[PDB]
Amino acid sequence: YTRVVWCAVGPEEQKKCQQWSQQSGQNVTCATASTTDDCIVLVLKGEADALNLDGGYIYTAGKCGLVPVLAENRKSSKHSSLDCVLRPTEGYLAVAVVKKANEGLTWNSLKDKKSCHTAVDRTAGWNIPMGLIVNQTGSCAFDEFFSQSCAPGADPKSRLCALCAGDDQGLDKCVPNSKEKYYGYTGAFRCLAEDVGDVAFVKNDTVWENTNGESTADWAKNLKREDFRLLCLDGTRKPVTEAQSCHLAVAPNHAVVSRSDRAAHVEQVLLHQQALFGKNGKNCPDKFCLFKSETKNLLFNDNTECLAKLGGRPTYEEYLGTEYVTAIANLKKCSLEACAF
Ligand SMILES: CCCCCCCCCCC[C@@H](O)CC(=O)N[C@H]1[C@@H](OP(=O)(O)O)O[C@H](CO)[C@@H](O)[C@@H]1OC(=O)C[C@H](O)CCCCCCCCCCC
Ligand SMILES: *[C@@H]1O[C@H](CO)[C@@H](O[C@@H]2O[C@H](CO)[C@@H](O[C@@H]3O[C@H](CO)[C@@H](O)[C@H](O)[C@@H]3O)[C@H](O)[C@H]2NC(C)=O)[C@H](O)[C@H]1NC(C)=O
Ligand SMILES: *[C@@H]1O[C@H](CO)[C@@H](O[C@@H]2O[C@H](CO)[C@@H](O)[C@H](O)[C@H]2NC(C)=O)[C@H](O)[C@H]1NC(C)=O
Ligand SMILES: *[C@@H]1O[C@H](CO)[C@@H](O)[C@H](O)[C@H]1NC(C)=O
Ligand SMILES: [Fe+3]
Ligand SMILES: [Zn+2]
Ligand SMILES: [Zn+2]
Repeated sequence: YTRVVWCAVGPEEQKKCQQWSQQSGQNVTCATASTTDDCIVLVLKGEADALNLDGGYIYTAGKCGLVPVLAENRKSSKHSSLDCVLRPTEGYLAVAVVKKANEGLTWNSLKDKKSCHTAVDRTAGWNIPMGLIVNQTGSCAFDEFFSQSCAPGADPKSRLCALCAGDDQGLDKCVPNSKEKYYGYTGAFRCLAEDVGDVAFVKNDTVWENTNGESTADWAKNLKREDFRLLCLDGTRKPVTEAQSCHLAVAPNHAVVSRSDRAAHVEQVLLHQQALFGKNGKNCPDKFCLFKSETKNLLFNDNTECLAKLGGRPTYEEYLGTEYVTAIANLKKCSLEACAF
């Protein structure tokens, strides 16, 4: 009865999920959809139990009644006493990244430039940067700010998708799943690396994890951190080592969400699954590692140490934080208290 149906977004996550299922002895099975929004709908219908989501999607899911269950917790340095599962999350740093060689480009000269976003509706790749831009320009025409962009999830024929590349066949251009070459943290950063875009809206960790040999992938294996710069809100440019004083915002960690009535069961199963396939899991790396997918961040971000319990049994609003929730609310007024489905 404690069989948990995970929802994989796209064929690559589906593949990983199938392996997880096999190894879990069917304690976890898989449902697959083409987009995160579609997965959310599968959960709402009760045809899937849960999935890990970025804060922007948590907002969508929460408005529809879904709740936070456990949050991704990466490596920390503070509070090192507590066990990962009980350690409070620290959130991640949303940043705007450019090539150092692209001299003179600052936060204040982004207009008409080319941009790379993780996907529409995501925290670092969309909600934070576009919310800030809309705000500063006093215009809801965020589709006319950048000359061209790759913002997975937007209209494929629009300029917001002009830079997306689709899959190895050139198909699925701009789809919001790993099939799109420039999808997600890694895809958006690659979009910048290959100079397809002038700026990439990702998180701090993405830059470090795909530079100086941290990634063996063909497009990243030869990337050096010193060739990149972060754009601070005061118009200055800083080395990627100064993210703490040069970010667009602190984002709430991605987290697992499920229907309220399945929360308890999903939590129980996951806590047990990571004991087996997590960071120091009994069967990882020997049999299967839930938090690995060769930098592709499938199902979970690859830098996840463990899924941690949430203190205070927070509502989706409490988990995201009132400020972030309000920021999203305001941005969405551009394109009010009900489920978008
Ligand atoms: C522009 C950027 C500026 C920089 C800002 C810096 C902050 C960014 C961090 C992300 C924000 C988010 O984490 C805030 C948050 O979560 N707040 C708690 C709070 O909600 P608010 O809406 O913010 O009032 O109030 C709620 C109650 O009043 C409380 O529940 C909320 O949520 C939490 O605190 C959730 C937990 O912290 C989840 C993490 C695990 C911590 C506990 C350890 C586990 C042990 C539990 C054992 C059962
Ligand atoms: C874009 O600009 C809008 C408009 O200012 C921002 O929304 C505003 O956000 C602030 C801060 O979150 C809200 O202020 C208040 O917060 C305090 C708690 O500190 C609370 O006590 C007050 O009641 C109030 O909510 C302000 O209300 C809110 N304005 C509106 C109309 O909701 C938004 O944050 C900006 N977006 C980004 C990404 O910065
Ligand atoms: C930005 O993210 C990077 C990558 O996650 C962080 O670098 C890691 O820092 C941790 C300690 O916090 C070390 O355990 C790792 O060795 C680092 N990884 C790499 C590849 O360098 C960095 O600390 C983060 N910076 C900020 C400001 O949060
Ligand atoms: C599957 O879940 C059952 C239920 O308790 C548990 O006994 C078993 O150890 C689990 N097996 C795996 C490999 O997940
Ligand atoms: Fe995110
Ligand atoms: Zn800050
Ligand atoms: Zn509460």
